[PDB]
Order: sequence, then structure tokens, then C-alpha cells
Amino acid sequence: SSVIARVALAHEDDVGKNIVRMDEELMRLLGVKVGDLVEIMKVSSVIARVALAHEDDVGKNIVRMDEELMRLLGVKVGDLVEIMKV
Repeated sequence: SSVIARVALAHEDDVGKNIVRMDEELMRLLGVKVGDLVEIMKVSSVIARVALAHEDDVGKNIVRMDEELMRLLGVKVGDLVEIMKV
């Protein structure tokens, strides 16, 4: 099962270098709950854990990520990624 989201930069008090943050509606559609593993792909792939977005983010269809996880995956803020339940 997968959704498409645009990459955005995690807030600097957000803890969890391997935690990505998605809004409730988007998590519900993907069928994941807080703490589930997901795989995030563009050309490479990375597996991360999911947590709730900061609330507003519901229309945006964004996935918030730590800058280093973006570097590991090979993506920058603005890129589209696929997020799939693993």
C-alpha cells in the first residue's frame, strides 16, 4: 500500500532521526498507525518509522524528515517520494 508525498524538513525540536511525520488523514489512507515501519523511495530507498504530523499539515500531503535521512535517501526538500507500508 502506498501514498505519494512531498518531502519537507522536520522541525528542529522533532526527535527521532529515523522518524518521519505524516498527517492523520494521510496515515489513515496508507493504513499505518503511529510507530509503524514504512519504506520511502525515490531512486534509493530507506525504511523509517511514522509519527503524527504537527496537525495543520493535512492538506499539504507532505512527509517531514530529518535532513540526514533526506541525505541518506538522496532527496531534497520539495522532492516527491513514495511511502509504502512495509
